[PDB]
Amino acid sequence: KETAAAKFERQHMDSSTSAASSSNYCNQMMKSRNLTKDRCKPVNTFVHESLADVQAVCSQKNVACKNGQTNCYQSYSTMSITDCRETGSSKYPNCAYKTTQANKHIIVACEGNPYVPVHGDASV
Repeated sequence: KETAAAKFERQHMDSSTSAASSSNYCNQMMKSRNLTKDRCKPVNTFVHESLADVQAVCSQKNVACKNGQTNCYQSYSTMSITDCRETGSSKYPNCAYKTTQANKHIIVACEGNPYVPVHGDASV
């Protein structure tokens, strides 16, 4: 139903904020982006850069994917990101996440025409 590129945007893009300035950021975002509809997605990362900046990574450093694929790319620069990980006292339908803001290089798998991100590899 959802194209891979569209799914990547919904799960990983948050260009409206510069960084997570609250401990409840993940709880709110995971719900908003519909990542806990039928189950709590254990881990997810949101990138605080423009969509153009993230799409541009597909033309940056080509690196191997965690599974051997060769269509992965690492951003030349660090980007503001927020890591969301399910908390211990977390249980669907009441999911709970820990919010970890950081600045790191992202790694994405790209595909298609246009050649865009479709998966977000273990961001450096």
